[PDB]
Amino acid sequence: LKLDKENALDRAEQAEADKKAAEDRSKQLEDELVSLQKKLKGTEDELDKYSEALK
Amino acid sequence: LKLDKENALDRAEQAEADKKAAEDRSKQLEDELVSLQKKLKGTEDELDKYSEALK
Repeated sequence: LKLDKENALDRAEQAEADKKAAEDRSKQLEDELVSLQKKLKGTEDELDKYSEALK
Repeated sequence: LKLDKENALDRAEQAEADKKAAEDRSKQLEDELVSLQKKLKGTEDELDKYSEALK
């Protein structure tokens, strides 16, 4: 207990460092997902440009 | 005190829970970078199908 505030604070720093790494990945992956979505839509809208040009 | 460890632990435990959540977000986003990349390529493959059908 007595040193657990410290062990848990350091654990929290590490757990936060890891939730942060996971969260930073979430943000980076969020940026990539969005980039892929913009590119997907680039290609989906393009899919329609060709589909429409095709019909 | 037990309360200092409990609070630091709540920070650590919640940070671990947040790591789970952050990891869930980042692993889901990675799965969705795959779904977006896959769907991007779904659309890219289809762009060629329409582009080719178009040409």
